[PDB]
Amino acid sequence: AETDVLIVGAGPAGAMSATLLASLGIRSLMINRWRSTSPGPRSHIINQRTMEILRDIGLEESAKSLAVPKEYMGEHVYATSLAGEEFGRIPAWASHPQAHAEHELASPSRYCDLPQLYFEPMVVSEAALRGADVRFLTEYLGHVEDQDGVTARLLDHVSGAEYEVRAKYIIGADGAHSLVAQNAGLPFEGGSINIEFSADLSSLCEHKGDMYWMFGVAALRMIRPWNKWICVWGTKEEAKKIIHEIIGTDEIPVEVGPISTWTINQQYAVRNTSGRVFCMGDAVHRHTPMGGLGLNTSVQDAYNLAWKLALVLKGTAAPTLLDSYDAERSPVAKQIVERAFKSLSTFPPVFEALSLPPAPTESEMAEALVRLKDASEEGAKRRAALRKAMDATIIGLGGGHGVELNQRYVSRAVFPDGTPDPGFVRDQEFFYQASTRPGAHLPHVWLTENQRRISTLDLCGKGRFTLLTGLSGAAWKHEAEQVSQSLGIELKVCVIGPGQEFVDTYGEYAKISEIGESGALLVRPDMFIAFRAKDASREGLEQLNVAVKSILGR
Amino acid sequence: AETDVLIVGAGPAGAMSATLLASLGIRSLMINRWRSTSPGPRSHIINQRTMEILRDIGLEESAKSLAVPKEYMGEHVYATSLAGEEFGRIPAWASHPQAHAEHELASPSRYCDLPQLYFEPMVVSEAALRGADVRFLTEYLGHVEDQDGVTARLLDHVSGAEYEVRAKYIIGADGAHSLVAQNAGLPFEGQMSGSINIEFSADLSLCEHRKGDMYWMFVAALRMIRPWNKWICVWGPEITKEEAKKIIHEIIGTDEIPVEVGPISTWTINQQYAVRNTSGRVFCMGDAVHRHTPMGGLGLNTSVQDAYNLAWKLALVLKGTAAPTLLDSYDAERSPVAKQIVERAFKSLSTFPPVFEALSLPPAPTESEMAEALVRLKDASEEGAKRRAALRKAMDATIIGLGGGHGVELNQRYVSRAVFPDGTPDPGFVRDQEFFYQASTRPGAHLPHVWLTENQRRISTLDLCGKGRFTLLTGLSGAAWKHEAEQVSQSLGIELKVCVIGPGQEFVDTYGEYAKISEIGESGALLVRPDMFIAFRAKDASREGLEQLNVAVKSILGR
Amino acid sequence: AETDVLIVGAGPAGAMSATLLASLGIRSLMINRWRSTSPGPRSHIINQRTMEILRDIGLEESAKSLAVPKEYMGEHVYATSLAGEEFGRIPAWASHPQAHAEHELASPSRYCDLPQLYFEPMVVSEAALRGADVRFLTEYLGHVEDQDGVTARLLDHVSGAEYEVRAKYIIGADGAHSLVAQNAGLPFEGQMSGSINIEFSADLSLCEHRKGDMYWMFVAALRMIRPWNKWICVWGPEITKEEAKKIIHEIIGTDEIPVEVGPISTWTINQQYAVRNTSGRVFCMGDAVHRHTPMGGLGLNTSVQDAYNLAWKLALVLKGTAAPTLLDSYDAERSPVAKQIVERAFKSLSTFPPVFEALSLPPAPTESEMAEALVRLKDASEEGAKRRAALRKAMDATIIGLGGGHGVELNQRYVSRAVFPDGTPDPGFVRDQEFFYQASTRPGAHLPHVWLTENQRRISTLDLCGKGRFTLLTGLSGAAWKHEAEQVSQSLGIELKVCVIGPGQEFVDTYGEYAKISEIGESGALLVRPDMFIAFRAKDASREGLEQLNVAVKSILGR
Ligand SMILES: Cc1cc2nc3c(=O)[nH]c(=O)nc-3n(C[C@H](O)[C@@H](O)[C@H](O)COP(=O)(O)OP(=O)(O)OC[C@H]3O[C@@H](n4cnc5c(N)ncnc54)[C@H](O)[C@@H]3O)c2cc1C
Ligand SMILES: Cc1cc2nc3c(=O)[nH]c(=O)nc-3n(C[C@H](O)[C@@H](O)[C@H](O)COP(=O)(O)OP(=O)(O)OC[C@H]3O[C@@H](n4cnc5c(N)ncnc54)[C@H](O)[C@@H]3O)c2cc1C
Ligand SMILES: Cc1cc2nc3c(=O)[nH]c(=O)nc-3n(C[C@H](O)[C@@H](O)[C@H](O)COP(=O)(O)OP(=O)(O)OC[C@H]3O[C@@H](n4cnc5c(N)ncnc54)[C@H](O)[C@@H]3O)c2cc1C
Ligand SMILES: Oc1ccccc1-c1ccccc1
Ligand SMILES: Oc1ccccc1-c1ccccc1
Ligand SMILES: Oc1ccccc1-c1ccccc1
Repeated sequence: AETDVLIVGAGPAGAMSATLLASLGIRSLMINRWRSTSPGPRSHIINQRTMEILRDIGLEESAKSLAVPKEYMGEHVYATSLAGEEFGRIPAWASHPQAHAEHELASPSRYCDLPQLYFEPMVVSEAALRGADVRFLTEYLGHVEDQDGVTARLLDHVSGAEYEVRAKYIIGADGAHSLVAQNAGLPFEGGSINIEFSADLSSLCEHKGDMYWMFGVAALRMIRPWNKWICVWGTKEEAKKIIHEIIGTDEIPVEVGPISTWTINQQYAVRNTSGRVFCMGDAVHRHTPMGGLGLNTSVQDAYNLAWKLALVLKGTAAPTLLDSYDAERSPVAKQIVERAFKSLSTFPPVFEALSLPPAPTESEMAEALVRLKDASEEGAKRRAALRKAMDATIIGLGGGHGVELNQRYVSRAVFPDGTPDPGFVRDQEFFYQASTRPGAHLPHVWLTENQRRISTLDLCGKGRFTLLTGLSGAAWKHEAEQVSQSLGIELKVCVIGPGQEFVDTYGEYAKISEIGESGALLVRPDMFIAFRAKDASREGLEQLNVAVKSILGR
Repeated sequence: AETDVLIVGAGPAGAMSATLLASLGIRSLMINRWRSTSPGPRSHIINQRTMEILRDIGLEESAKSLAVPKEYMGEHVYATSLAGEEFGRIPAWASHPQAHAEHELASPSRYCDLPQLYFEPMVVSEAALRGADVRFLTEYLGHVEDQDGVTARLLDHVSGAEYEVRAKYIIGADGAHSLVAQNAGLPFEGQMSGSINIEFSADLSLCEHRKGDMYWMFVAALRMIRPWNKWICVWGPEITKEEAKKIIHEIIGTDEIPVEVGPISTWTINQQYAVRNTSGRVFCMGDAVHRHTPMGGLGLNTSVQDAYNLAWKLALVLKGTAAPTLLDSYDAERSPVAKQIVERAFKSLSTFPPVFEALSLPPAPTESEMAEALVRLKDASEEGAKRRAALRKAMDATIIGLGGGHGVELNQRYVSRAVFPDGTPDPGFVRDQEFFYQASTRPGAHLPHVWLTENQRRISTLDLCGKGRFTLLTGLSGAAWKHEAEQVSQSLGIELKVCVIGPGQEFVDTYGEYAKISEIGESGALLVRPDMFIAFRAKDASREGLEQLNVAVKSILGR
Repeated sequence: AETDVLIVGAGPAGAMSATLLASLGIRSLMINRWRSTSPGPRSHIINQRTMEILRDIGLEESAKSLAVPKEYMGEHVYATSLAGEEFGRIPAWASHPQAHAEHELASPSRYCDLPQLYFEPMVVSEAALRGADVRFLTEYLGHVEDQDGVTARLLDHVSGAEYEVRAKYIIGADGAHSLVAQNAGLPFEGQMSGSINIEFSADLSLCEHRKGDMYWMFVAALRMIRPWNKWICVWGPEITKEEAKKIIHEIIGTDEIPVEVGPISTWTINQQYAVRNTSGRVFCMGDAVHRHTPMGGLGLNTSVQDAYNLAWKLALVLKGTAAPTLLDSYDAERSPVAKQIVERAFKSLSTFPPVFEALSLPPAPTESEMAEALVRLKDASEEGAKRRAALRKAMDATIIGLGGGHGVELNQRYVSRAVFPDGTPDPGFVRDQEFFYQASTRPGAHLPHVWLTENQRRISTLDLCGKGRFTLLTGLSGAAWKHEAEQVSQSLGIELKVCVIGPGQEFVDTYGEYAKISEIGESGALLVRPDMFIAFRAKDASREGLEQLNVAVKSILGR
């Protein structure tokens, strides 16, 4: 066999990599050891970044069709059991009107709930459709790197045959026990039971959290509303009884599905790249599910890498473009492993406000409910203490908008404009802050195209660089054309303004851009700003060719 | 003829007064000179306070059934003409996601567009159903007041007969040229210009991919009556005939959608407010006491709130439960609102000339001058850039009269004998008090909205209150409020419902939002008037706290 | 006081008459004894004919905004109690897919549930807006007729004054005990029993996974007012107090949903129809001429159609465009409908005893007897099977009064001087004329509905017609109808709009459904009255065809 990129693994990271590469016209072979996509719902929270990426590749509408929308995700309930009485509720997944505003303003996309069970075949199929070779029941065994490429040994679980594939690059998207990361010698620094069942819980959810949390803490998570379910906590037909005491009524017929377990050794790779091997997804960040960062960061790893491999494979970028994958994504790996872990400590204070031990008996828990309804000033302090504790759990339940969106890249693939880092006005984990400084994601605002709403993001992406400016920045069109033909790279210029293809109909682009109208923003295929000019002066214009060459390593 | 309250006028203020008075079991006769409710769409923006009032009396659902919802009000377009090129668009009626958040947080209710044409009969019919006598084609001619009541002379435009009505009180809800205000001798201030309104019908392809309450042409307005067949053009005694059809054509920018030229009507305004709204047994409300520009859509809404302020007070006085001095609080609380909206509606006018100024245009531009301004606007120079920025800045500043004024709509601050001060100073406003609502539980402020639950289903704090009575809100540790309330209730012969909000209770602070908004400990209490204003606040359930309730209620009632 | 038409009554018939008369530019005074529109929900089923009439006068959209739609009316449940076990369910209000097809094909409009409580003010307000004078708290006492008009004596319940009105005509729309019918000396026939109605409020979990207009308990009815908070219980001068709350409880089958016992009202019916509806200058309509059971919901609907039949006729006569003999056609066309619905509503009653009979029950079963019938119903024997089949057969037969009667609702067949016979025999009905609508374009039948297009957007044949005037429909090869129509129109001084339906025309037979329904060649013509009835039909555009139009119109107008 032979291919440009061997992608080991067909999870979210591998499948997205395959899809992106196949789109840019790069030959890839994506393999998977197992028969199918993941049989479990597993990760389910899709954040705005992943939806933006789906939007870019044309899959957002299908995703939205299958996904449960944001407004059926917000009603988070803390209770003894679902049919029982509830401690109280928190506005999960940005369902508070203020959080919702902040959500809406940050992206054209929105949170939704789309279990991996469904996300995966949607991306695996799109990858093969766009031109990726996809091969399941095929196991990566090892590889040898020379400085011309790589030779991997594969075991075929259908024919029993063992064969070699010659590639230029590997992508290790092979999950939390990546043999690819092990063979690349990547340095790393820094459990639960799931039960799928089926029961009509419509009556006791009609009147719309994405999750029910029962205090040992047991999560009742919506798979499909509201007939397919999953219980998760920190087994035989007893699992039925486990689903009965968590529902707090054995009155609904329950259909006990598959029972699995999930163990996690929380670590991140300090480096994600070794020679021609690039690792991504769970392979470089293993962590708790708090905040639902896993799948989303993994897909974003793929989006960062694919266009860079394509430019290098095409000879348009020097191979040093690829150094920026480690530079930009490794800090995200460490960040999310640390954040997901930190969120765990938001939970003991809930038990403590109850005046409970880590493991409460049934008499101890019923006693805490009593103390909670106590008409004394001490009862009041108790109710306030409980509320304060529950509120603090939001950081892992949709509160973490800043973590999700505030990527700040520093690398050779980002050309500094000379401004200092403005930092963040408010807490950078809770709150997204838009920035057009190179290294930040292009901000979303609405423009119009034929008086119909279009995002700044929809002007960009599609595997190419895009330059955004205004009418007084007309010279950018010519300058980008000279740079484009000399460097042999596509540079799409959009001049936003009255009477143009795209129009700053609400004035929001002028508002968000941070530069004069004649300034320009150069946006990477992955939606990150890589160059910013403040005006269309001679010196401003001349710097474009310098920045693009620099980004390309030429 | 004999009644307790003669209501002169069946517009929004009169009709709401009749409905509330009837719901409170007060006999009223509401009259109207004309044969019907108002033929024209007229006022159409229904703000959250009016919707709350509709919510309280059970008309909010029917109101929403008929009204156009907030999400179809947001695209205001500034353009040369409808089918022409836009200057740009503003996120009117709190349609910006941030403005929307602030909107949603403030009230269980929402902006909608409901023309008077439909609002009026909905309230007039409810008033008659609830027990009010309603008599149209009946004209108030005058009255004489004595110590015990008032005798008005009426002219019946059906029988030609002239007859008298004996009433204890007269409501002057008779509009911008109130004869009742004139006869009561109300002083008016702030006297410091008309508009023509053309209805037409046309299926307007071009007002869909936006969805907006209005289109402004540079100044003509193309406002929505029904989306999007019905239509009305407005601009600043004038005749006009069939060229009005032409006048519709060049404001639509094309003449190939058939249009049906409906009724043509003028509206003149002599901007003024009454500095006092009450004289003896005469109370004036609505346009009768505040005459102003339509900017901000404050008219109808403030008028309905005038009625909501007065009705429960008249009912208590007529029932002998409150002394007649309770009615003094109507002028104290509503007159400042009257002056406020007249001044605000006027001020919003001066936000439009800078738009012409940014375009380097005269107040009255020809079609060459305007076509030139459009060219200059697409100029690829730094001076073109400055112009585009200047235009945007000007257009943005118009938002204050087009949904920006949330603060104006909601930040009522009452000081009177019907509000018992709790001893705290006025915290004032953190942000601009015209643009931004600030919730407050200090006496004199409207009860803040948050969501509670009742059987795990969401209910507003507002839904715990109102219904023509006083309500006291507290938490579990404030249990003593129930008994204290009962003693005060039986002794003063006044209804006072206590809600203990908490776990295992009828109403539950499920989101913790009540503890967060209340500004007091759980054992504290808020006393809410029938009109949803807080009239008393205790910080805890101490003896001194508890004993003050009776004092406050007696004080509010004037007893 | 002086008017053209004095309308006695402001119920559905009177209000619709006032609205139509005002739309036709006829001066009317509509009076009502009481202070408001009807406080009770009362009639609530709005059939397609009433919706068509609302469509014609532009109120269908607001009607639909308020009404519950057909898809939420279909699950009728027969049960012991609400929270108890069902006997079974019928596909009420044409909810069976076949019945739904037949429903949809018949009309552009659809069944909805709109309580009188809301229908009435919507029409009363429209009548006043369109130009009618409306005067409530005003009581008709009597009248004397002479050659030139009528003088009625009125009592004003506001002023106490008694006064006279001079009118050319009096409409008796004054309900089931019409004093106007009594004074006109109308004969009544078919004299060959009351019901109590209890309003209450409760959130009823159990009426959701079905979605039905009513619940029948074995006989009590639990009918929907609003889905599903509002409620009303109905069963066959009686007092009742708080046990009515208990009476609600055992009909709900549980006592753990809070309920709020509203107003309690009785309804007695003396079943009769007027054999004639007109005497001199007096015309009676609505309950005044047909008093009957609610089975089938025919009352309000037939009453509104009475008004629709009469109004355009009065307008032509008052304008001098038609001779007064045109009004003779009101009795000829509407009296048979009156007798028909009284007999049908009554007949539907006898469909309920077989239900008790299939259950081997007495007319009045105890709770042991009923519990035994439920046991027998689950018996695993062939005799149990026969019982289950017998129950189903009985329940199915009740559909005729619960939406089965499409034929009754729509198959009006007019014979009078206001319908010009075309010489064809009566084709009669292929299927049962009570159950099934049969479309017909023969003179005397309602214009059939099919979809055409106008700018490729769907429009009903009905939407081409109505609006207070005559309309002529034809196709391209019938072009000569336009000129012929114009000559007849100018000579008789009557408006007559011609629509040429075809390719490239204003209205297009896009689906070929007009050619399919018309029963005539393309060059043929249908003349449609303002009330949507076909009054003339020509088979082609021959000379003899064309010349007959003038003859028909003169004949219809009595000239
Ligand atoms: C069992 C389980 C349950 C989870 N539940 C949750 C949850 O509830 N909430 C949450 O937020 N996250 C959850 N996660 C984490 C989540 O699934 C993501 O972190 C994400 O799936 C990681 O994507 P990858 O695309 O990086 O990993 P993977 O989805 O694990 O994909 C790795 C792929 O490589 C394949 N592979 C591995 N080794 C080889 C080999 N030698 N040769 C060929 N193919 C190979 C695997 O078959 C697989 O297809 C769960 C993960 C697991 C494993
Ligand atoms: C033509 C027109 C267009 C308008 N357009 C807008 C708009 O676009 N936006 C906006 O915000 N506001 C608009 N308004 C103003 C708006 O309708 C409100 O200010 C509001 O209706 C005032 O309520 P009232 O209830 O205070 O006044 P009114 O609605 O005017 O009611 C007064 C009532 O008293 C009756 N009456 C008066 N004198 C007597 C008497 N002597 N005897 C018996 N009855 C009497 C009147 O007939 C009427 O029923 C418009 C007003 C008019 C007239
Ligand atoms: C309590 C009740 C319950 C009903 N429930 C149902 C039901 O469930 N289903 C159903 O199909 N039908 C029901 N009906 C009957 C139904 O309301 C219709 O038959 C219809 O309203 C009759 O229309 P009208 O317009 O013909 O009669 P009405 O609606 O009765 O109108 C008559 C009008 O004339 C007025 N009037 C009478 N006498 C005088 C006078 N001397 N002077 C001035 N005004 C006068 C009356 O006040 C009223 O305004 C019910 C009727 C009643 C009374
Ligand atoms: O599934 C999740 C999504 C976001 C945040 C936390 C979780 C989760 C955390 C622990 C067990 C089950 C689910
Ligand atoms: O109808 C309006 C609502 C809010 C603000 C302004 C207007 C308006 C103001 C002047 C002319 C037409 C409409
Ligand atoms: O309200 C109805 C509508 C259609 C058919 C019958 C009824 C009815 C008949 C008797 C008592 C209650 C309701």
